Amino acid sequence: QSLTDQILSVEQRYKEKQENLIRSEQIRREEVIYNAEQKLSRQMKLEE
Repeated sequence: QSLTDQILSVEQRYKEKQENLIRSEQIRREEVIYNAEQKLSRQMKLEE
């Protein structure tokens, strides 16, 4: 029963390293996209 409690605890710890992974991937794709949107702003250089 303790092992079950261990097991669940560790499973939650495994999720943490994987939340870090999901956020790493999700945040990163958006970061690339809104680096791409810098060209919206270069096309604002156009306004300039």
